[PDB]
Amino acid sequence: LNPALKFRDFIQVLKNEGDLIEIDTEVDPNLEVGAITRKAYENKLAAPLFNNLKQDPENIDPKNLFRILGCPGGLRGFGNDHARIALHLGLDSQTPMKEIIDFLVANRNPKKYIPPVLVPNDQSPHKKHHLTKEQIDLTKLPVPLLHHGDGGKFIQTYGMWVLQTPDKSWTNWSIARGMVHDSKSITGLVINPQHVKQVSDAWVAAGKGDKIPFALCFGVPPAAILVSSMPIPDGATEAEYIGGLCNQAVPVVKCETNDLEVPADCEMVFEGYLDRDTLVREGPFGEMHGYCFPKDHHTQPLYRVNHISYRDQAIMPISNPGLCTDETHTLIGGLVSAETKYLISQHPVLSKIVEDVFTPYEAQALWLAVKINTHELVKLKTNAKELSNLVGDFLFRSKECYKVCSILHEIILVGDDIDIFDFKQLIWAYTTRHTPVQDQLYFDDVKPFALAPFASQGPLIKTRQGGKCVTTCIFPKQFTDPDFEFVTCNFNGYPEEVKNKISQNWDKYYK
Amino acid sequence: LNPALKFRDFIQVLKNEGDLIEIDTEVDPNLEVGAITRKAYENKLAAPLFNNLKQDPENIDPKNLFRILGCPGGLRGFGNDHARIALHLGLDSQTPMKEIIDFLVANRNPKKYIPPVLVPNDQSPHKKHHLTKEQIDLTKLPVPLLHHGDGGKFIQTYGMWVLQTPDKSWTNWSIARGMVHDSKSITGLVINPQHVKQVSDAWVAAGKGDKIPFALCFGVPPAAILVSSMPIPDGATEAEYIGGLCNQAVPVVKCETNDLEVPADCEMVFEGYLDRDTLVREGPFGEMHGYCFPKDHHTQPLYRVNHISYRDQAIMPISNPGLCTDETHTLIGGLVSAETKYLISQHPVLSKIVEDVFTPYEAQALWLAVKINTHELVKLKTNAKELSNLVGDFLFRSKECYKVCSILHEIILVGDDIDIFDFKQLIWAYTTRHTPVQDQLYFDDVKPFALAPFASQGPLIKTRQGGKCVTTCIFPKQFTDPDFEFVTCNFNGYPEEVNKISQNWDKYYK
Ligand SMILES: Cc1cc2c3c(c1C)C(C)(C)CC=[N+]3c1c([nH]c(=O)[nH]c1=O)N2C[C@H](O)[C@H](O)[C@H](O)COP(=O)(O)O
Ligand SMILES: Cc1cc2c3c(c1C)C(C)(C)CC=[N+]3c1c([nH]c(=O)[nH]c1=O)N2C[C@H](O)[C@H](O)[C@H](O)COP(=O)(O)O
Ligand SMILES: [K+]
Ligand SMILES: [K+]
Ligand SMILES: [Mn+2]
Ligand SMILES: [Mn+2]
Repeated sequence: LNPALKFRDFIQVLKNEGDLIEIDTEVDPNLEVGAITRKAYENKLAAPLFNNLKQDPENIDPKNLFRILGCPGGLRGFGNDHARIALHLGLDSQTPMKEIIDFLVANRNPKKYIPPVLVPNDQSPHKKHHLTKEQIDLTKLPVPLLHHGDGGKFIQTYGMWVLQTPDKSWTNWSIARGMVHDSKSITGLVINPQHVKQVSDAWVAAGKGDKIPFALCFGVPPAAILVSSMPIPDGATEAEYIGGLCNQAVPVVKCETNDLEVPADCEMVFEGYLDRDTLVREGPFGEMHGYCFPKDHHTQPLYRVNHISYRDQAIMPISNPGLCTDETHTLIGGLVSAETKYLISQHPVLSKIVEDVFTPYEAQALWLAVKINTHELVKLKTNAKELSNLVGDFLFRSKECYKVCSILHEIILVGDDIDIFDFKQLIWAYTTRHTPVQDQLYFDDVKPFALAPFASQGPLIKTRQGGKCVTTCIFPKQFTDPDFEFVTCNFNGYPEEVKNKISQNWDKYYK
Repeated sequence: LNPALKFRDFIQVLKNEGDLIEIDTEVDPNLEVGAITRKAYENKLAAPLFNNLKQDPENIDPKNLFRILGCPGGLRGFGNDHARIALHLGLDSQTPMKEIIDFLVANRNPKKYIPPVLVPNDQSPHKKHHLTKEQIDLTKLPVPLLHHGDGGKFIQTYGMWVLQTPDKSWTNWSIARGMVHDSKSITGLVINPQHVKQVSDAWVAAGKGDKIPFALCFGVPPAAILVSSMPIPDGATEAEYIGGLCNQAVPVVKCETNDLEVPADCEMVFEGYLDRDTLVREGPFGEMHGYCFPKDHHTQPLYRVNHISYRDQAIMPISNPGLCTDETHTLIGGLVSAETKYLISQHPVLSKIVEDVFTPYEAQALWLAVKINTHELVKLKTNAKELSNLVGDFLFRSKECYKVCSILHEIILVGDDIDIFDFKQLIWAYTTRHTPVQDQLYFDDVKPFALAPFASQGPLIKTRQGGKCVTTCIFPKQFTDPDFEFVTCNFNGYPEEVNKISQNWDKYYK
């Protein structure tokens, strides 16, 4: 019935659509879960539900803890390849991505928001079973080693961190990676300018950065995990946008051991204290640009888990990032795209000319294509450098987009003949419409994205400055002549009369 | 059957392989031939042999002049997508392009060459029929208007110009586009630094520039039209190289109205005089980067046609350039890669490290990917900006490559984990391994390629300086640490042992 609000309805729709395979054969958390999911992503196969994982004998409740759903946001192979993404928002599964983005943009006006509603503990399935700190041992759960060279088992790849500011004015829901540190403990990334850091920075500012309450929620409402992955504004409570998107309040319940509220329908909730006063090793991970660099090591804060609540037969969703295409593309890039569309929308100049933006997956969410209406472009009476200075100041440096676009390294301005969602069209335009280096405006005083390989393995990690450009793929005269024409030399570029005769009668030609 | 030496054998082997579609229904040379060929390239369909072109009723011999063969160098839909390129050289049709290129490169040694052999006219099928000047009217032949906004009907898109230097030391076979100017005339591109220009320049040097003898041959031996598209060196005679590649001399015959030699197995030979001091309108054309710019306009020199020889039921092969992939990618791009690879083969530094080079068609032949052996790279005790200057200087400024590599505007240095022939792999490495701008080395004094749309519709068309860069997609430590380690996060990047999944896949999904 409602896959936006209920993880298990999400699973049931995929099963109904023929886009889910239950695997009853024993699969090993050590490396095979990741191989399978990867082969699923890459060939656009059905999402695998792993019912029979190889279990450690000391696991405290193996019949319940846990199965793995993989590829929850991976592309589908038969119809609309973005079905799984549409489904997270409870939309028609054939809703294509450009429209999925319009739906999110459409619902970004705060007047559409609906705050979550508290309900009693017996309306939540995950409140059926409990583990205290003493009983908890994360070492024994079937947490996968997703990639060779991963510095730990990454238990948190598709659940949601719930952190609240000390004054209670902002409750943030987001995704960030997490690996098992020891029996009772998870460490993961907590970096500028991510909200998990902003919010915890507040607890630090008040001298309580050792005992920051957190919940970590697995199998949350699919619309909730989608937004958990979207960079909505600083200070914004994700729950309220999720509500609008669902035209319905997210039902939530209070934790057992802190006063955070978590969704009624989760598979498993982990409760504890984020400890920003103790650093620990958090291991390299195979991430969104397609590498694991096994010798890359750094220290990160520690989440001390004191409690766990979980339902019968818990299912954990999982993301196993690498080459395109996967959740670190469809969700990290798609949702950057959606928020940047919204924000641009509200820009008095950029809203007149920008038709659409999208992060082509082929570029691992390092590029943002920006589709410009040339007719309205002429009216502005501008040029390549000045439009590029405006765009990049806005996307790289504004208080609006400083964080939102932080992962992006190249912005690609193109005219409105190119469906930016079709990479054959984007790559044609990129190689044929910009002079190497000359039509790339370099911004040196911007914060680079530390995960970009070219930065992590280069000098940009030491310097922490620059690395970005805005590339204009719009011919000089497209800025001045509104009747500028070229014929695009493919079949679809022929005159309508010709295409129609040839297409209608193709069987007469190619018999 | 010899598809290297005989066009009709080439056609027969595609037929035999299921990669040919005889079209007997009437197709119009006005836009339709072009629209059908565009759909066939783009969907990698069988090559279309149009048996029934809509004829002007005044054509002097419509049963013979002419049929059209489309997509001769297009990609095939079923096995080795490059099978047509292989058969041009007479190779097994499943020969992959890397291996096609190795073959061309292996045979670049002048030792291996074999000059052509003169045979009597009664050995040439195209000597069966003849047209004198008074009889010729190019405007009644079913020449196609290939793209909307083309300035004229482009008759020459897969034929071979033959021009010989006054001193008869150098004879060049090449492709350059040519449209019909009038009932007796073709105008075509003759621009720097192409050999059509270098060789005709010589006549203008000698003051005899208005009467340069030429032949223009169609349906020439597929190995010859293939080399006709390869930038072999200045002053090198293509016939010799082609013979080497065919392990047989190309049978040639003498033109009727001049002393030029033309392949004996052609469909139609045109003969006449290239007039370098009569410049006429040579209207825009749908070109290799995907665009026809309808109000781009220049003038070009004139080929006056005085004689046509042809054979029963002449076939004209054609190329209808545009979006990837078509002959302006597999041939223009592939052979620039091939000649580049060989020339790099003779460089005392670059041959230690370069495994392959390729123009990915997705980049419309503006990009050259250069695959570098990492272990041998370390031994060079070098870094990004030094290697970039070296590589960029050689391809853009050396007497060896100034012309060869003229079409390329971005050279991309990648390590040897990247199969540079699989664009999925190349674009991964491009986007993720170079910092924009910091890792691009601009060259501002080199000659830009004037066809490139960012040039043609930009200042580079005027300034004729710059427009190019070398882009490093090799991590700094790849140059110093030989054991530099990273895991590729696709399926093929997991340990060989984790076979288990592949061999047992049906147990998971079944
Ligand atoms: C969907 C998704 C997004 C990842 C991501 C992953 C997924 C599956 C993983 C789990 C596979 C592994 C790593 N990723 C992290 C991440 N953000 C971050 O700070 N650290 C991360 O380690 N994100 C990006 C992050 O979720 C977005 O930037 C959100 O905007 C964060 O929320 P916020 O805007 O509330 O800070
Ligand atoms: C296969 C091929 C190659 C084209 C070509 C085409 C095809 C089908 C067309 C017919 C689609 C249209 C235009 N092209 C021209 C061209 N070179 C050139 O100088 N002017 C051209 O108009 N070439 C490239 C040219 O043939 C190569 O650069 C050769 O190296 C030139 O021979 P040369 O080295 O002896 O000068
Ligand atoms: K978020
Ligand atoms: K040539
Ligand atoms: Mn947030
Ligand atoms: Mn030549």
